[PDB]
Amino acid sequence: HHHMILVYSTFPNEEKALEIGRKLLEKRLIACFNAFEIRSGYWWKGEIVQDKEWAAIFKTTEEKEKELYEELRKLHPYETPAIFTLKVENVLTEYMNWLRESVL
Amino acid sequence: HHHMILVYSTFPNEEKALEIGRKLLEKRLIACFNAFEIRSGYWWKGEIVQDKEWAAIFKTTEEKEKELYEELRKLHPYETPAIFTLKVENVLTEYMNWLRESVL
Amino acid sequence: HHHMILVYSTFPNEEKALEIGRKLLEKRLIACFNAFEIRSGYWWKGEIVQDKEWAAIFKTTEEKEKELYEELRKLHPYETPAIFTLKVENVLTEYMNWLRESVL
Repeated sequence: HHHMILVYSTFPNEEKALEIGRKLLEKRLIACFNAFEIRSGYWWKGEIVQDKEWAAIFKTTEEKEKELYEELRKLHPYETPAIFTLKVENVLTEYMNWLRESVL
Repeated sequence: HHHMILVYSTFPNEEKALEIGRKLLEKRLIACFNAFEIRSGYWWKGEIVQDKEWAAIFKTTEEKEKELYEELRKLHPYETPAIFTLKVENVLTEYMNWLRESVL
Repeated sequence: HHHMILVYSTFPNEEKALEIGRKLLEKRLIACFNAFEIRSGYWWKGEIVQDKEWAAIFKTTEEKEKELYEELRKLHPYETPAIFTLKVENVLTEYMNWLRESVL
């Protein structure tokens, strides 16, 4: 009975990404984050902009999804941040056990 | 009623990845891209090769999926590019609203 | 009839990530890997730690999933590695054909 989720967001810089990751570990809402640098593009005020951001995947259980969204929402510098959940199909047994323990 | 998708592809270099991202924003087929550098490996002509590429995730709505595949297909330098769609489970409400508006 | 999967893991460094990718191509258990550098955070022995790792996505068919997990399990330096599978929804036809051929 795997119950893992993967939530993705982006952040304006490395420091903010890692700061939020750490706060989310402190609040036991995720078991792990993986962050990396990205280049981004989107419309902003009628122009296509290029930006430099940090992305993060947050690994946690379904049970924590609500609390995680609401905490990321409160911590997020962006007025409308990208926060979304990918579907996980299977997970190594030992790893799922460790995930669950890490967010209890 | 979330209707977001995530499409992934890889590109031979940073410039091509960003160039295509921008063209896809211009054609309103995606709301956002996030690109990053990757190392890759695969079989090519009977050998295992290591390569250096740029990956991109393209965020858009289901409604745009067909047009997006066909546009990436036409723009893609690779004869057989990796283009595939990940399933998104949930999405922050404000963000889904902005996604939809960005591709209208 | 797409039958592609995406399996994710993390590794202590670039060399190990690429070494395992290559061994997995040699054993024909994946068609392709894409690896990239990440910063990570998790609990370890009662503290929140920051780490520097390499992530990899491994692209393959459903048919190879079992063999892939068991091979990554045997090769993985971590005692409890993150190994999990994302659900793929659609895939470019030509690309799915190449995936299948690459792991036969």
